[PDB]
Amino acid sequence: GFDLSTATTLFWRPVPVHVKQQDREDVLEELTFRILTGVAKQNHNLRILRIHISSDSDLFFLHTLEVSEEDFQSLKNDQGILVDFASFPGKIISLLEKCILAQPGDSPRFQAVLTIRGGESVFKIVEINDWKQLPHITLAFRPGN
Amino acid sequence: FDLSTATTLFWRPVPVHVKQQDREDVLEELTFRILTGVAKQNHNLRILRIHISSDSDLFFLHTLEVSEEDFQSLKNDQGILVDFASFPGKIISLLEKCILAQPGDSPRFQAVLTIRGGESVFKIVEINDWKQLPHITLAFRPGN
Repeated sequence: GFDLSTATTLFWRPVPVHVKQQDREDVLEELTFRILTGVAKQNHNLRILRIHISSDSDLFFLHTLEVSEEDFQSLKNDQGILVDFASFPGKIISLLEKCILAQPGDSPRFQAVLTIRGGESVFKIVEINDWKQLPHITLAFRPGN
Repeated sequence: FDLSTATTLFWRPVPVHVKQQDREDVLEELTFRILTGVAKQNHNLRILRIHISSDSDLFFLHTLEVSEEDFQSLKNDQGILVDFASFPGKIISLLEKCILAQPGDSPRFQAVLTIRGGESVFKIVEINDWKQLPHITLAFRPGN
């Protein structure tokens, strides 16, 4: 992807995720999330947000999202995001924490979901209330690093 | 839609943020009517009808009809967990939250009607510190 210089890791923690895939059992497992911000020198110092999902018991379980400042403009509209690119990672971190802290008896309840598909996977954090699954964020990840 | 087998569940004004093209966002009271009934041609076919109108503009008119079969795709796309019979009740609950909303609320519930080419998309969103959480999104056609 982007060669990040001055890259800074903002978040590096395990998160409980409901991993869904067609034809397979749903598995609830801890996945490692790393959120990095950086400047792409090969691309006129564009700011990049990188999120990497990995498993410490499967070296081939690898999912990566990269969002540049330019990618964010479309993301912001599609997802109804109201803050700027700089403030976006903090909001994601807050959502991940709600998933980490979620208890089985919660109402409403937050959960992280990763649906694995062909050459792509969709990560979402949803708030489940009495009558629907309310999506707080939906993000597309590509396989690998 | 059969105007005889129909039952009106809700018929009152609601504050709505109307977004149109080439005009400034307007906050105005629009009248919402929610009806349940059956199709004229097929009595076994249950339908939900929503009508939006203005008490000041005789021509501001938007109508939605959702059949029970249409609900299945709607249900999947929007992650709705209740059945067709229970759906209108949830919409009414959301409208009520929009009615009771105060400008300083956090989060704030608001109803939004976006008009495009004269056709529209209605939604109720919950607005927090960083995004609009869509509780429902519905497409309306001009007229009655």
